[PDB]
Amino acid sequence: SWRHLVCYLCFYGFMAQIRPGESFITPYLLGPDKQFTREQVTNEITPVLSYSYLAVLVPVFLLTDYLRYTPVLLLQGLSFVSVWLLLLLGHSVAHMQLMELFYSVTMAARIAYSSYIFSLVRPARYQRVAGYSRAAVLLGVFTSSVLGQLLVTVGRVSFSTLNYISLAFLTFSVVLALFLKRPKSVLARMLRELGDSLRRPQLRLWSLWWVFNSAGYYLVVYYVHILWNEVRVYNFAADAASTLLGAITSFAAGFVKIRWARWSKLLIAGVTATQAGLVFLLAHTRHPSSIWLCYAAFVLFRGSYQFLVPIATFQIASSLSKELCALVFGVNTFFATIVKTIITFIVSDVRGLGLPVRKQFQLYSVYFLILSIIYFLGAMLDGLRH
Ligand SMILES: Cc1ncc(C[n+]2csc(CCOP(=O)(O)OP(=O)(O)O)c2C)c(N)n1
Repeated sequence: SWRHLVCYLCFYGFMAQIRPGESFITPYLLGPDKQFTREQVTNEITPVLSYSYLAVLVPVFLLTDYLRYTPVLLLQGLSFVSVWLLLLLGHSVAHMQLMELFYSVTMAARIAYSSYIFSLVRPARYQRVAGYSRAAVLLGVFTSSVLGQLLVTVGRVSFSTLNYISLAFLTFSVVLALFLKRPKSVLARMLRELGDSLRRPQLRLWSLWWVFNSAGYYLVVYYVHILWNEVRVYNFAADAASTLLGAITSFAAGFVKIRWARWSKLLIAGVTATQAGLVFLLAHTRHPSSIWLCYAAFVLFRGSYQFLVPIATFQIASSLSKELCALVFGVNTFFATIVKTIITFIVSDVRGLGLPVRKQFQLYSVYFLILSIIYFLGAMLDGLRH
Protein backbone atom coordinates (compact mmCIF):
# COMPACT_ATOMS: atom_id res chain seq x y z
CA SER A 1 0.00 0.00 0.00
CA TRP A 2 2.89 2.34 0.78
CA ARG A 3 4.75 1.74 -2.48
CA HIS A 4 1.58 0.49 -4.21
CA LEU A 5 -0.61 3.58 -3.88
CA VAL A 6 1.76 6.16 -5.35
CA CYS A 7 4.60 4.47 -7.26
CA TYR A 8 2.38 1.93 -9.01
CA LEU A 9 -0.19 4.60 -9.90
CA CYS A 10 2.51 6.70 -11.56
CA PHE A 11 3.83 3.52 -13.20
CA TYR A 12 0.40 2.85 -14.69
CA GLY A 13 0.16 6.42 -15.95
CA PHE A 14 3.62 6.18 -17.48
CA MET A 15 2.88 2.87 -19.20
CA ALA A 16 -0.66 3.80 -20.28
CA GLN A 17 0.79 6.63 -22.40
CA ILE A 18 3.29 4.32 -24.15
CA ARG A 19 2.08 4.44 -27.77
CA PRO A 20 4.69 4.06 -30.53
CA GLY A 21 1.96 4.06 -33.19
CA GLU A 22 -0.18 6.97 -31.96
CA SER A 23 1.94 9.60 -33.72
CA PHE A 24 2.15 7.54 -36.94
CA ILE A 25 -1.53 6.69 -37.39
CA THR A 26 -2.07 8.93 -40.44
CA PRO A 27 1.15 7.77 -42.28
CA TYR A 28 0.22 4.15 -41.54
CA LEU A 29 -3.24 4.76 -43.01
CA LEU A 30 -1.65 6.56 -45.98
CA GLY A 31 0.67 3.63 -46.62
CA PRO A 32 1.21 0.60 -48.87
CA ASP A 33 -0.43 -1.75 -46.35
CA LYS A 34 -3.87 -0.17 -46.00
CA GLN A 35 -3.84 1.80 -49.29
CA PHE A 36 -5.92 4.79 -48.22
CA THR A 37 -6.09 8.15 -49.99
CA ARG A 38 -5.94 11.61 -48.43
CA GLU A 39 -9.61 12.39 -49.10
CA GLN A 40 -10.81 9.33 -47.16
CA VAL A 41 -8.52 10.13 -44.23
CA THR A 42 -9.28 13.85 -44.00
CA ASN A 43 -13.00 13.85 -44.78
CA GLU A 44 -14.10 10.53 -43.26
CA ILE A 45 -11.72 9.69 -40.38
CA THR A 46 -10.60 12.84 -38.59
CA PRO A 47 -14.07 14.52 -38.36
CA VAL A 48 -15.40 11.42 -36.57
CA LEU A 49 -12.85 12.01 -33.80
CA SER A 50 -14.16 15.55 -33.28
CA TYR A 51 -17.86 14.67 -33.13
CA SER A 52 -17.44 11.43 -31.18
CA TYR A 53 -15.15 13.05 -28.61
CA LEU A 54 -17.91 15.47 -27.61
CA ALA A 55 -20.65 12.83 -27.63
CA VAL A 56 -18.55 10.51 -25.45
CA LEU A 57 -17.14 13.16 -23.10
CA VAL A 58 -20.62 14.12 -21.87
CA PRO A 59 -21.53 10.67 -20.43
CA VAL A 60 -17.97 9.87 -19.36
CA PHE A 61 -17.77 12.37 -16.50
CA LEU A 62 -21.24 11.47 -15.21
CA LEU A 63 -20.44 7.76 -14.91
CA THR A 64 -16.79 7.75 -13.77
CA ASP A 65 -17.78 9.12 -10.35
CA TYR A 66 -20.50 6.54 -9.70
CA LEU A 67 -18.86 3.51 -11.34
CA ARG A 68 -15.62 4.59 -9.59
CA TYR A 69 -12.51 5.49 -11.55
CA THR A 70 -11.17 1.94 -11.96
CA PRO A 71 -13.57 0.60 -14.66
CA VAL A 72 -13.20 3.75 -16.76
CA LEU A 73 -9.42 3.40 -16.58
CA LEU A 74 -9.91 -0.26 -17.50
CA LEU A 75 -12.32 0.85 -20.23
CA GLN A 76 -9.70 3.32 -21.48
CA GLY A 77 -7.18 0.50 -21.72
CA LEU A 78 -9.57 -1.79 -23.59
CA SER A 79 -10.72 1.05 -25.86
CA PHE A 80 -7.10 1.80 -26.79
CA VAL A 81 -6.45 -1.88 -27.56
CA SER A 82 -9.45 -2.13 -29.89
CA VAL A 83 -8.13 0.97 -31.68
CA TRP A 84 -4.97 -0.86 -32.72
CA LEU A 85 -6.92 -4.07 -33.32
CA LEU A 86 -9.00 -2.20 -35.89
CA LEU A 87 -5.84 -0.54 -37.23
CA LEU A 88 -4.13 -3.88 -37.89
CA LEU A 89 -7.25 -5.67 -39.19
CA GLY A 90 -9.28 -2.90 -40.86
CA HIS A 91 -9.90 -2.90 -44.59
CA SER A 92 -12.63 -0.29 -45.15
CA VAL A 93 -13.36 3.22 -43.92
CA ALA A 94 -16.07 1.75 -41.68
CA HIS A 95 -13.48 0.09 -39.44
CA MET A 96 -11.46 3.32 -39.31
CA GLN A 97 -14.44 5.38 -38.15
CA LEU A 98 -15.16 2.83 -35.42
CA MET A 99 -11.54 2.95 -34.23
CA GLU A 100 -11.67 6.74 -34.44
CA LEU A 101 -14.83 6.46 -32.35
CA PHE A 102 -12.94 4.27 -29.88
CA TYR A 103 -10.00 6.69 -30.01
CA SER A 104 -12.33 9.57 -29.12
CA VAL A 105 -13.52 7.53 -26.13
CA THR A 106 -9.94 7.17 -24.91
CA MET A 107 -9.30 10.93 -24.96
CA ALA A 108 -12.52 11.37 -22.99
CA ALA A 109 -11.31 8.91 -20.34
CA ARG A 110 -8.14 10.75 -19.25
CA ILE A 111 -10.15 12.89 -16.83
CA ALA A 112 -10.91 9.66 -14.95
CA TYR A 113 -7.21 9.04 -14.31
CA SER A 114 -6.58 12.59 -13.11
CA SER A 115 -9.44 12.35 -10.62
CA TYR A 116 -8.51 8.77 -9.69
CA ILE A 117 -5.22 9.82 -8.08
CA PHE A 118 -7.15 12.25 -5.86
CA SER A 119 -9.60 9.65 -4.53
CA LEU A 120 -6.76 7.24 -3.69
CA VAL A 121 -4.67 9.48 -1.40
CA ARG A 122 -5.69 11.63 1.58
CA PRO A 123 -6.24 15.36 0.94
CA ALA A 124 -2.97 16.24 2.70
CA ARG A 125 -0.89 14.85 -0.18
CA TYR A 126 -3.12 16.21 -2.96
CA GLN A 127 -0.47 18.58 -4.32
CA ARG A 128 2.42 16.10 -4.36
CA VAL A 129 0.37 13.34 -6.00
CA ALA A 130 -0.94 15.78 -8.61
CA GLY A 131 2.62 16.67 -9.60
CA TYR A 132 3.68 13.02 -9.64
CA SER A 133 0.92 11.66 -11.88
CA ARG A 134 1.12 14.51 -14.41
CA ALA A 135 4.89 14.06 -14.54
CA ALA A 136 4.42 10.32 -15.06
CA VAL A 137 1.79 10.90 -17.75
CA LEU A 138 4.00 13.38 -19.60
CA LEU A 139 7.07 11.18 -19.19
CA GLY A 140 5.02 8.47 -20.88
CA VAL A 141 4.10 10.81 -23.73
CA PHE A 142 7.71 11.92 -24.19
CA THR A 143 9.19 8.43 -24.18
CA SER A 144 6.43 7.18 -26.47
CA SER A 145 7.13 9.83 -29.10
CA VAL A 146 10.91 9.42 -28.89
CA LEU A 147 10.76 5.63 -28.99
CA GLY A 148 8.21 5.99 -31.78
CA GLN A 149 10.53 8.11 -33.90
CA LEU A 150 13.63 6.07 -33.03
CA LEU A 151 12.03 2.82 -34.16
CA VAL A 152 11.12 4.42 -37.50
CA THR A 153 14.09 6.74 -38.22
CA VAL A 154 17.20 5.10 -36.78
CA GLY A 155 15.26 1.85 -36.78
CA ARG A 156 14.18 0.16 -40.00
CA VAL A 157 11.11 -1.68 -38.72
CA SER A 158 7.91 -1.20 -40.71
CA PHE A 159 4.82 0.66 -39.51
CA SER A 160 2.89 -2.59 -39.03
CA THR A 161 5.66 -3.96 -36.81
CA LEU A 162 5.84 -0.66 -34.92
CA ASN A 163 2.09 -0.89 -34.30
CA TYR A 164 2.59 -4.44 -32.98
CA ILE A 165 5.00 -3.06 -30.38
CA SER A 166 2.27 -0.66 -29.25
CA LEU A 167 -0.25 -3.52 -29.04
CA ALA A 168 1.99 -5.53 -26.70
CA PHE A 169 2.61 -2.45 -24.54
CA LEU A 170 -1.09 -1.54 -24.55
CA THR A 171 -2.02 -5.03 -23.38
CA PHE A 172 0.47 -4.56 -20.54
CA SER A 173 -1.26 -1.29 -19.62
CA VAL A 174 -4.57 -3.18 -19.55
CA VAL A 175 -3.00 -5.73 -17.19
CA LEU A 176 -1.69 -2.90 -15.01
CA ALA A 177 -5.13 -1.27 -14.89
CA LEU A 178 -6.61 -4.61 -13.80
CA PHE A 179 -4.89 -4.38 -10.39
CA LEU A 180 -5.80 -0.78 -9.54
CA LYS A 181 -7.45 -0.26 -6.16
CA ARG A 182 -11.10 0.74 -6.49
CA PRO A 183 -12.14 3.36 -3.91
CA LYS A 184 -15.28 2.72 -1.90
CA SER A 185 -32.71 12.24 -8.59
CA VAL A 186 -29.03 11.29 -8.83
CA LEU A 187 -28.47 13.72 -11.71
CA ALA A 188 -30.07 16.52 -9.69
CA ARG A 189 -27.87 15.89 -6.63
CA MET A 190 -24.59 16.06 -8.56
CA LEU A 191 -25.71 19.17 -10.45
CA ARG A 192 -26.83 20.76 -7.17
CA GLU A 193 -23.46 19.97 -5.61
CA LEU A 194 -21.83 21.34 -8.77
CA GLY A 195 -23.44 24.74 -8.17
CA ASP A 196 -22.66 24.73 -4.45
CA SER A 197 -19.03 23.79 -5.10
CA LEU A 198 -18.65 26.46 -7.80
CA ARG A 199 -19.73 29.05 -5.22
CA ARG A 200 -16.34 28.55 -3.56
CA PRO A 201 -13.76 31.08 -4.80
CA GLN A 202 -10.75 28.81 -5.26
CA LEU A 203 -12.46 26.20 -7.45
CA ARG A 204 -14.30 28.82 -9.51
CA LEU A 205 -11.07 30.65 -10.35
CA TRP A 206 -9.30 27.46 -11.42
CA SER A 207 -12.34 26.03 -13.21
CA LEU A 208 -12.55 29.21 -15.28
CA TRP A 209 -8.81 28.81 -15.87
CA TRP A 210 -9.38 25.27 -17.15
CA VAL A 211 -12.15 26.32 -19.55
CA PHE A 212 -10.29 29.19 -21.20
CA ASN A 213 -6.54 28.67 -20.77
CA SER A 214 -6.69 25.02 -21.87
CA ALA A 215 -8.71 26.07 -24.92
CA GLY A 216 -6.03 28.59 -25.82
CA TYR A 217 -3.23 26.12 -25.13
CA TYR A 218 -4.86 23.43 -27.26
CA LEU A 219 -5.48 25.97 -30.03
CA VAL A 220 -1.78 26.87 -30.04
CA VAL A 221 -0.61 23.25 -29.83
CA TYR A 222 -3.02 22.05 -32.52
CA TYR A 223 -2.29 24.93 -34.91
CA VAL A 224 1.50 24.61 -34.49
CA HIS A 225 2.44 21.71 -36.78
CA ILE A 226 0.72 23.45 -39.70
CA LEU A 227 2.39 26.75 -38.80
CA TRP A 228 5.85 25.17 -39.01
CA ASN A 229 4.84 23.23 -42.14
CA GLU A 230 3.55 26.42 -43.77
CA VAL A 231 6.91 28.15 -43.21
CA ARG A 232 11.42 17.19 -40.43
CA VAL A 233 13.75 16.27 -37.58
CA TYR A 234 13.20 19.63 -35.87
CA ASN A 235 9.39 19.77 -35.70
CA PHE A 236 9.45 16.63 -33.52
CA ALA A 237 12.33 17.68 -31.26
CA ALA A 238 10.32 20.70 -30.13
CA ASP A 239 7.38 18.38 -29.46
CA ALA A 240 9.64 15.93 -27.60
CA ALA A 241 11.35 18.68 -25.60
CA SER A 242 8.03 20.41 -24.89
CA THR A 243 6.64 17.25 -23.31
CA LEU A 244 9.88 16.71 -21.39
CA LEU A 245 9.81 20.26 -20.03
CA GLY A 246 6.16 19.82 -19.13
CA ALA A 247 7.09 16.70 -17.17
CA ILE A 248 9.76 18.55 -15.19
CA THR A 249 7.53 21.56 -14.50
CA SER A 250 4.58 19.35 -13.52
CA PHE A 251 6.97 17.45 -11.24
CA ALA A 252 8.11 20.77 -9.77
CA ALA A 253 4.49 21.87 -9.25
CA GLY A 254 4.04 19.17 -6.61
CA PHE A 255 6.83 20.78 -4.60
CA VAL A 256 5.98 24.48 -4.87
CA LYS A 257 4.75 25.96 -1.57
CA ILE A 258 2.46 28.92 -2.30
CA ARG A 259 -0.39 30.16 -0.11
CA TRP A 260 -3.30 29.44 -2.43
CA ALA A 261 -5.55 32.19 -1.06
CA ARG A 262 -3.76 35.45 -1.99
CA TRP A 263 -1.20 34.60 -4.70
CA SER A 264 -3.42 32.25 -6.72
CA LYS A 265 -4.85 34.81 -9.15
CA LEU A 266 -1.46 36.51 -9.51
CA LEU A 267 0.27 33.22 -10.34
CA ILE A 268 -2.32 32.44 -13.02
CA ALA A 269 -1.90 35.91 -14.53
CA GLY A 270 1.89 35.67 -14.45
CA VAL A 271 1.91 32.34 -16.29
CA THR A 272 -0.80 33.44 -18.72
CA ALA A 273 1.05 36.68 -19.45
CA THR A 274 4.19 34.63 -20.12
CA GLN A 275 2.21 32.40 -22.47
CA ALA A 276 0.69 35.44 -24.19
CA GLY A 277 4.11 36.81 -25.11
CA LEU A 278 5.46 33.37 -25.96
CA VAL A 279 2.64 32.69 -28.42
CA PHE A 280 3.33 36.10 -29.97
CA LEU A 281 6.97 35.03 -30.27
CA LEU A 282 5.88 31.96 -32.25
CA ALA A 283 3.84 34.24 -34.52
CA HIS A 284 5.81 37.42 -35.25
CA THR A 285 9.05 35.50 -35.94
CA ARG A 286 9.76 34.43 -39.52
CA HIS A 287 13.50 34.94 -40.10
CA PRO A 288 15.14 31.83 -41.63
CA SER A 289 17.87 31.86 -38.96
CA SER A 290 15.31 32.25 -36.18
CA ILE A 291 13.40 28.94 -36.20
CA TRP A 292 15.36 27.78 -33.14
CA LEU A 293 13.82 30.69 -31.22
CA CYS A 294 10.34 29.59 -32.33
CA TYR A 295 10.91 26.10 -30.91
CA ALA A 296 12.36 27.69 -27.77
CA ALA A 297 9.12 29.66 -27.50
CA PHE A 298 7.04 26.51 -27.93
CA VAL A 299 8.79 24.33 -25.35
CA LEU A 300 8.49 26.88 -22.54
CA PHE A 301 4.88 27.60 -23.51
CA ARG A 302 4.09 23.89 -23.20
CA GLY A 303 6.01 23.76 -19.93
CA SER A 304 4.27 26.83 -18.53
CA TYR A 305 0.81 25.36 -19.14
CA GLN A 306 1.80 21.87 -17.97
CA PHE A 307 3.25 23.50 -14.85
CA LEU A 308 -0.14 24.90 -13.86
CA VAL A 309 -2.26 21.83 -14.71
CA PRO A 310 -1.23 19.80 -11.62
CA ILE A 311 -1.77 22.93 -9.53
CA ALA A 312 -5.22 23.36 -11.10
CA THR A 313 -6.07 19.70 -10.49
CA PHE A 314 -4.83 19.88 -6.89
CA GLN A 315 -6.77 23.06 -6.12
CA ILE A 316 -10.03 21.81 -7.63
CA ALA A 317 -9.85 18.48 -5.80
CA SER A 318 -8.96 20.11 -2.48
CA SER A 319 -11.81 22.63 -2.83
CA LEU A 320 -14.34 19.85 -3.57
CA SER A 321 -15.77 18.45 -0.33
CA LYS A 322 -17.39 15.51 -2.15
CA GLU A 323 -16.59 12.61 -4.46
CA LEU A 324 -17.23 14.82 -7.49
CA CYS A 325 -13.62 15.45 -8.53
CA ALA A 326 -14.16 13.80 -11.92
CA LEU A 327 -17.43 15.58 -12.76
CA VAL A 328 -15.81 19.00 -12.39
CA PHE A 329 -12.82 17.74 -14.39
CA GLY A 330 -15.15 16.57 -17.15
CA VAL A 331 -17.22 19.76 -17.19
CA ASN A 332 -14.10 21.91 -17.52
CA THR A 333 -12.80 19.66 -20.31
CA PHE A 334 -16.26 19.82 -21.91
CA PHE A 335 -16.37 23.63 -21.90
CA ALA A 336 -12.70 23.99 -22.85
CA THR A 337 -13.26 22.03 -26.06
CA ILE A 338 -16.48 23.95 -26.77
CA VAL A 339 -14.58 27.22 -26.33
CA LYS A 340 -11.78 25.76 -28.45
CA THR A 341 -14.28 24.91 -31.20
CA ILE A 342 -15.88 28.37 -30.99
CA ILE A 343 -12.57 30.21 -31.41
CA THR A 344 -11.66 27.88 -34.28
CA PHE A 345 -14.96 28.67 -36.01
CA ILE A 346 -14.54 32.45 -35.74
CA VAL A 347 -10.78 32.76 -36.25
CA SER A 348 -10.09 29.95 -38.73
CA ASP A 349 -13.26 29.00 -40.63
CA VAL A 350 -14.39 30.90 -43.73
CA ARG A 351 -17.94 31.60 -42.54
CA GLY A 352 -16.45 33.71 -39.76
CA LEU A 353 -13.26 35.78 -39.73
CA GLY A 354 -11.02 34.06 -42.25
CA LEU A 355 -7.32 34.47 -41.48
CA PRO A 356 -4.13 32.69 -42.54
CA VAL A 357 -2.21 30.68 -39.96
CA ARG A 358 0.14 33.59 -39.24
CA LYS A 359 -2.80 35.86 -38.44
CA GLN A 360 -4.40 33.19 -36.22
CA PHE A 361 -1.53 33.08 -33.72
CA GLN A 362 -1.56 36.85 -33.15
CA LEU A 363 -5.31 36.47 -32.64
CA TYR A 364 -4.50 33.71 -30.15
CA SER A 365 -1.85 35.93 -28.56
CA VAL A 366 -4.35 38.74 -27.95
CA TYR A 367 -6.77 36.10 -26.65
CA PHE A 368 -4.18 35.16 -24.02
CA LEU A 369 -3.51 38.86 -23.37
CA ILE A 370 -7.20 39.48 -22.68
CA LEU A 371 -7.14 36.46 -20.36
CA SER A 372 -4.01 37.72 -18.60
CA ILE A 373 -5.45 41.22 -18.13
CA ILE A 374 -8.65 39.73 -16.69
CA TYR A 375 -6.67 37.73 -14.12
CA PHE A 376 -4.44 40.73 -13.43
CA LEU A 377 -7.59 42.78 -12.84
CA GLY A 378 -9.11 39.97 -10.80
CA ALA A 379 -6.06 39.83 -8.54
CA MET A 380 -6.12 43.60 -8.04
CA LEU A 381 -9.77 43.71 -6.97
CA ASP A 382 -9.10 40.77 -4.65
CA GLY A 383 -6.05 42.61 -3.32
CA LEU A 384 -7.99 45.81 -2.61
CA ARG A 385 -10.61 43.64 -0.86
CA HIS A 386 -8.12 42.18 1.64
C1 LIG B 1 -6.38 9.75 -37.40
C2 LIG B 1 -5.69 10.19 -36.15
N1 LIG B 1 -6.11 9.67 -34.99
C3 LIG B 1 -5.47 10.09 -33.89
C4 LIG B 1 -4.44 10.99 -33.89
C5 LIG B 1 -3.76 11.41 -32.62
N2 LIG B 1 -4.40 12.59 -31.98
C6 LIG B 1 -5.45 13.21 -32.48
S1 LIG B 1 -5.93 14.50 -31.52
C7 LIG B 1 -4.66 14.19 -30.39
C8 LIG B 1 -4.49 15.04 -29.16
C9 LIG B 1 -3.59 16.23 -29.39
O1 LIG B 1 -2.35 16.02 -28.67
P1 LIG B 1 -1.68 17.09 -27.73
O2 LIG B 1 -2.50 18.32 -27.70
O3 LIG B 1 -0.23 17.29 -28.16
O4 LIG B 1 -1.66 16.36 -26.31
P2 LIG B 1 -1.10 16.58 -24.85
O5 LIG B 1 0.28 17.22 -25.06
O6 LIG B 1 -2.04 17.61 -24.22
O7 LIG B 1 -1.05 15.29 -24.09
C10 LIG B 1 -3.93 13.12 -30.78
C11 LIG B 1 -2.75 12.52 -30.09
C12 LIG B 1 -4.06 11.48 -35.18
N3 LIG B 1 -3.06 12.37 -35.33
N4 LIG B 1 -4.69 11.08 -36.29
